[PDB]
This record gives sequence, structure tokens and C-alpha cells, in this order.
Amino acid sequence: QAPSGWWLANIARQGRPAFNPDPNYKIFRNVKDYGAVGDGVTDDTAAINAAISDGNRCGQGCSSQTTTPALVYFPPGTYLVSKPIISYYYTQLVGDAISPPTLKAAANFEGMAVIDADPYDENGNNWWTNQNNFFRQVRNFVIDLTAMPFEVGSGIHWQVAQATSLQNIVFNMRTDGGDDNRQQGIFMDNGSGGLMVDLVFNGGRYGAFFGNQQFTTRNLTFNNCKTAIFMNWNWAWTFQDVKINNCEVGIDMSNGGPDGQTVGSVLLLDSHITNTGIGIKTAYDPAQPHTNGTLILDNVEMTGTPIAVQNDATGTTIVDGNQKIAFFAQGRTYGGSIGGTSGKAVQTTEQAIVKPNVLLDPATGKVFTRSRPQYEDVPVSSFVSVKANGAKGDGVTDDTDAIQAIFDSVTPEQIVYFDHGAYIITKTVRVPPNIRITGEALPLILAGGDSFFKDQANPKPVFQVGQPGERGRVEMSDLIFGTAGPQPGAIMMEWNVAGMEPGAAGLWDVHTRIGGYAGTQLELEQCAKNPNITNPIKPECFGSFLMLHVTPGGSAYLENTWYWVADHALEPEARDQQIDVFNGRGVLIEGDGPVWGWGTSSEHSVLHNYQFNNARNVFLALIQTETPYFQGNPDATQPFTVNPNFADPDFATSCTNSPNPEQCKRAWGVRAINSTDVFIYGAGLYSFFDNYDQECLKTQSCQTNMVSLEGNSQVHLFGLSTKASVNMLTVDGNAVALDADNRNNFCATVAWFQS
Ligand SMILES: *[C@@H]1O[C@H](CO)[C@@H](O[C@@H]2O[C@H](CO)[C@@H](O)[C@H](O)[C@H]2NC(C)=O)[C@H](O)[C@H]1NC(C)=O
Ligand SMILES: *[C@@H]1O[C@H](CO)[C@@H](O[C@@H]2O[C@H](CO)[C@@H](O)[C@H](O)[C@H]2NC(C)=O)[C@H](O)[C@H]1NC(C)=O
Ligand SMILES: *[C@@H]1O[C@H](CO)[C@@H](O)[C@H](O)[C@H]1NC(C)=O
Ligand SMILES: *[C@@H]1O[C@H](CO)[C@@H](O)[C@H](O)[C@H]1NC(C)=O
Ligand SMILES: [Cl-]
Ligand code: NA
Repeated sequence: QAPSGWWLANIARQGRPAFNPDPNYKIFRNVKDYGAVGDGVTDDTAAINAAISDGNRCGQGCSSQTTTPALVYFPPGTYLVSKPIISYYYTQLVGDAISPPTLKAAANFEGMAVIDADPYDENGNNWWTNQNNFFRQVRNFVIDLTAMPFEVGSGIHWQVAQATSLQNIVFNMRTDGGDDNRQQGIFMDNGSGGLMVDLVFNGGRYGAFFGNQQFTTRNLTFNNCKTAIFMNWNWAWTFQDVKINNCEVGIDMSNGGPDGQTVGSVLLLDSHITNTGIGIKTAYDPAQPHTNGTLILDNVEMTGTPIAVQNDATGTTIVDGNQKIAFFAQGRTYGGSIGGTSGKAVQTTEQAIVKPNVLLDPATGKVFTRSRPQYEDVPVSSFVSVKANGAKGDGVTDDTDAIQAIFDSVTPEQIVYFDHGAYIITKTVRVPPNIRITGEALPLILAGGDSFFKDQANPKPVFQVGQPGERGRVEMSDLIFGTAGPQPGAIMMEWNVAGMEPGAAGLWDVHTRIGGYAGTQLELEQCAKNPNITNPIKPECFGSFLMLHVTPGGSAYLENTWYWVADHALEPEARDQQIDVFNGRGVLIEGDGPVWGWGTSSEHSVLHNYQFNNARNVFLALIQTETPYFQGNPDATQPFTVNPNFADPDFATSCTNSPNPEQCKRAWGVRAINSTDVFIYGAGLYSFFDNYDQECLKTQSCQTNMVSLEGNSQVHLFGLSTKASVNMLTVDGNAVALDADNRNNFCATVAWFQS
């Protein structure tokens, strides 16, 4: 096939990792420049693998690395492969977006999967610790297993962590062989996700075999699979806009049986299970001692599917199909008339969860969604390269004025293109309310300087997105925001603009990465942990003030956005060793929004990871947090002073008279103050340490409190999982749901909180 003309294939390549010492390292690789023929006849395995591995990248024996990113581009074509495509650390596998190429497994293909994102060596050790396998894309492919015997074949071994995505992939598999068919689209053994969007699975035994701590996956279609989704294990998982068609089983979540369920919780929203034998197989019964197997259905059609939910241990139909299920919950519920203050285990349909119209797509009535833009129809001439227009991206030069001048002059038909590099910002950059910005494989935008962002008593925005009250169209994608040295006055992104329409203002694959990597000066040398002393709280190890602030009137659509304060060092010489980085606050949302967050995560801030203050119209699915591992050395009262301008939590006051005082002063996973119409569909809010000691896990008591609802906040929580917090949820100062009353297979889990 002809080249597609997609801008990405032809845009001038001027990028380079600023902190890789090799001036000739090449981030972009077109597989055909490595000898791939793309005709489906010549075996292209070696050429594709060489395009990935070229340049001394992070493969076997390399724990992790941020200075060897790669964007591996596959022009339109068919690529015959006979062994796995090994995706090295920090790789974007980018098929052509206009005409997604086919990865065609040879009949004699051998190996784990057509694409392997985390190989096992001969001794059974992964190349990368699964929970550290960050910063990846696979997008725009057809993966064809149909030449392989039905007894073998997996499309992608997707064993990954945060800031990863699968997008726009079709998996074509055989339908013959009965019980001996073993083909599957995704094979996922474990990990810590992550996002998937816009996938189609045709045939096979399983569309996907899934096992992971937590994941958000939406707009998935399954056609003629035996079981569409085999959920092997999880803590939580949120599915939205899933279409299952003519399968034997939709979601199998009964692994382990009624006395050993390995699936923690599943949420299924805005979905359709059509012409399928059994919609969902579960082993849950409300008399069981634990919360394993929790399930939420919200707005799910069951057309032509006579058994919507089946208890496959007893064989009993729990919910009849051939009707829409407005809402179903099984697991423990609190609040309202059903659960009350003590909580109650239930397995029942119930009344619809009504969401405000501002959060919905008016065309479908589903919660609004929009995938990461790839600008397929935009000509290369419309892209304005920052390096072509005066920004150096060298990680030292002050690029503030050059970037500001680009932002001030770019027209709405153009797109600002951040060539890969590291762009030092030394004072506030004002982003206008009409702009589109996209990056070459996660360029770094770093708050730097020696004064402007240094004062936590007088914090300042790094990127100020619109001015207060403005409406417009602002899109950013494929970028990382961070600090160069400590910048405890930096508000990394202040989001003032509101979209003209849903999805017109947002962030896709845009991450805030505070410390831990080359260029930050916040690495193992400077910030190594020392739990054996009282922490000095080194000034050289502070991070930012606040990673994201949606101010009153701001409205944003966030999808695949990781707000991460480093718990460990990311370059290979450090061997994943742990560090202390002191970052005040994660994500703060105020005002009437709306705000959507799909597949967001906020981890290791001191005061809170997510906070809603005087907020309305917030939809998050699913969310994930961690407390910083150094707490309580120091505890959450240090080193950021309480600032009422950000409604900061005041732990010295709030923990007064705590019955569990030793571990009370710890970062909030989620805090809501005077906020309503907030909807959280799935949450994994974890506390794994106390001053790097994990003894507290044995009694699920690393911290005292995890979610705080204050000022009669109406926060509608579904599939809330928390790890090792005595109290999962506290309302107006009273502990409501205790971990001990809601034990799952690892976390504790509340299916449904009625506010
Ligand atoms: C769900 O994802 C699928 C897969 O990307 C989308 O289907 C593609 O839609 C585009 C735009 O119409 C077409 O050009 C492609 O041919 C489609 N691909 C396939 C495999 O069908 C689909 O649009 C998405 N649906 C929603 C509601 O977002
Ligand atoms: C929920 O998960 C827990 C943890 O896996 C299950 O408890 C385990 O059950 C297995 C039997 O399959 C035992 O071998 C383990 O010793 C148990 N561990 C603990 C910590 O109790 C529990 O049975 C599951 N509950 C339900 C209702 O499925
Ligand atoms: C803290 O003490 C332990 C002994 O339990 C030791 O192994 C570790 O190296 C010490 N840490 C530092 C930073 O010295
Ligand atoms: C609490 O939220 C309401 C909106 O329901 C708002 O009118 C009120 O001003 C808020 N209270 C404070 C103290 O800001
Ligand atoms: Cl993404
Ligand atoms: Na302008």
C-alpha cells in the first residue's frame, strides 16, 4: 500500500532526549527503514525488533530508563512475524492511524504473543518488574492470529503499569476447535494499569484474559468469542461502553469459586451484552464472609441475552436479561436506607443512578467519552514545531519566552508540536483558550529556575491554561510536566478554561512526573531514603506545590493522566531504589466543571492525592492513589504549611482525639469538601507503608483514614477499594466503613456508598 500521508509519517524529526548523552540517538524509527517489507510475505520480525532495540535501549537487565524513549512507526502494510515483537522499556508502537497495518502471525509463530511488553527469561523472571513497566503505547493495528493453529496464539502480552495505553486495535482470531481453541487477543498475567480504548476482538477463546491491580477500559467490542472477557484476578476494574455480541459468556469473574474468588471487583457502565448465553458469571453470594466478587452494573443492556448475571457455583440466574439493567450491586453497601450506618451485603438490582446532563453525551445518554486525538486529517504544514520556532529543548536553556511567543501567535487551525526534548520554564506560561498541543513521544516540560517557583507561601502556575472564566478549545496530548530541581511553589497546571462543548478542553496521555529521573536533580544521589533516622526533609528533595488545579469555572476532560511523585529512581543505575520527594498536593478540583477523568492516577503527595473543594459535576472512573512511602517520617503535617486558599487539610486539628493517632496524619486518598454530584466508578486507594516498614499490612492499618467526605458532600462512590486504612470512608468526621468489615482478597471493598 501507498504511504498514508499521515502527518506523523512525514513531520520533520528534530527531537532528542535532553538527558541522553549520545547526540546521535534517534527517537523515531520507521520499521521499513530497518528492512521491513510490509507485504505479508517477507518475514519482518527481525526488522521490527531492530527498529525497537536500536540505540542501546532499556532491554534485558535494565530495570527502567527515561532517557531512551522510542516512537516506532509502522506504515500501512501487512507485517508477517514468526516470533514476538519485543517492546523495550518506554516504547511507543505506533501503527499508521489512517490505515492501521496488520501484524500477521505466521502459521508457525512461536512465542508468548505477537507483541510482548514484558518478556520472561528462561528462569521465569520478567525483564521489568510489572509494577514499574510505565510509559508505553500500542496504537493503530490489526493483529491477525488466524493462520496459527487454534490451539495457540495471543495477540499482546500486556503486562504493564501506569501511563500505558492500547488504542485502536483489532484482534482477529479463529473460532474453530471447540474447547481446544486457546487463542486470545490480550494475555495479561498481572500489572498495575493503565488505559485501553477503542478495541475490537473477533473470535478466539477469550477476547481478553485479564489480571491486574486496576484498569480502566472503554469502547471495547467483542464478536463471536467464547468468553469475551475472562477476568482472572483484580482488585478493581472499570469497563465502559462495552459491546459484547454473540459470545457464550460476556464477563467470567468467578475464578477461584465461592470460597476463593480472585476477582476483587468489576464495574460495567453504559454497555450492551447482546445475543450472549450468559452475560456475567459470578460466584458471589451475599452470605459469603468477604467482599470478593463485588460487581456494579450501571446502564447495561442485555438484548437477546437471557441470563444477565448467573451464580455459576449454584447455577442460579441472579438477574434476568432481555431488558436494560439501570443499576445492579453485589457486595457491601453503606448509607441510605439499604446499607445504613452498619453496612449490608446485597445482590440486587436497584434504581438508576441519575447523572447531571453536563456529564453526558447528549447523543447517546452515556457518560461523555473522547479518545486521544491523532489528528489524522491535519496536514503536516499545520504543525508548528517549537524547535523550529526558537525553543531549544536542551534541558538548560530558558525556553519560556520562545514558548510563550508560539502560544501567543499560533492560529486555531494550527497545532503546536513539541519536538522531543526538555523545555525549561522559569515563570508562568499563559496558554490561550484556543490551542492544540501535541508532543513527540513524551517531551519534558520542566519548571526550573532559582526563585520564581521556590516559595510555597506564594505559589505560581507553571502552565496557566486559559484565564479565569474563559471558554474555548484546548487539547494537549503526549507530554510530561515536571520540575528541574525542587520547586515547592510550582502549581504545575492551573486549568481555568472550560470547553465550548464536552471534550473540547482536555488532556490525553499527559503526565506529571515529579522527581526520580534524569533532568530532575531528584534522584538516588540526592534523595535516597533513610528510615532509620528522623527525616531531615532535605530542601533539595522537595517537588511541586500542586500538580493540577481545576479552578472554579474550569472544565476539563482527562484521560490517561498519571500525577506521580516519585517513590523510586527511574534510571537504570539506581536499580529501582527508593527516594523521598516531598510534593504538597496532587489534584485539586473546584467549581461546577464539568470534570471527567478516565484512567487517572495520583500518587505520593503529602497532603492529598485527590481533593474536591466546593465542586460539582465530577465524573472519575476508575481512580488510583498511594500514600508516599516515607510517611509518617515525616507525617502529613510536614513540610507543606496549611494554606486555606487551597482548602488544605489540617491534620494537626483533624487528628485531634483520634482513636488511632499513631498513623492518623497521612495523605488523603480522596477528600471532598462541600461538593456534590461527584461520581467515582471504581477506586483503588492504597497505603502500603509506615516509614518504609510494612508490618502495618498485617493488620490492614498502615494509616487510619483514606476517604474524607466533609460538609455534607454528596460523593457517589462505586467499587471503592482501599488497602490498609483502618477506616475506608469517613463522613462528617465519623468513620462509616471500616476495612475489617469489608475484607476482599487483598484490599477492602465497598460496592456502593449511598450519600
Ligand atoms: C470504538 O472504537 C472503534 C475502534 O477504533 C471505532 O471504530 C472505528 O471508527 C472509525 C471512525 O468511524 C473508523 O474509521 C474505523 O474503521 C473503525 N474501526 C473499526 C475496527 O470498526 C469506533 O468508532 C469507536 N466507537 C465509539 C463510540 O467511540
Ligand atoms: C477472598 O479472597 C481471600 C484471599 O485470597 C480468600 O481467602 C483465602 O482462601 C484460600 C482458599 O481458596 C485459602 O487457601 C487462603 O488461606 C485464604 N486466605 C485468607 C487470607 O483468608 C477468601 O476465601 C475469598 N473469599 C471469597 C468469598 O471468595
Ligand atoms: C537502615 O537500617 C537497616 C538495618 O535494619 C540497614 O540495612 C539499612 O541499610 C539502613 N539504611 C540506611 C540508609 O543506612
Ligand atoms: C458550598 O457549596 C454551595 C453549592 O452547593 C455553595 O453555594 C456554597 O457557597 C459553598 N460554601 C462555601 C463556604 O463556599
Ligand atoms: Cl492514551
Ligand atoms: Na493569539
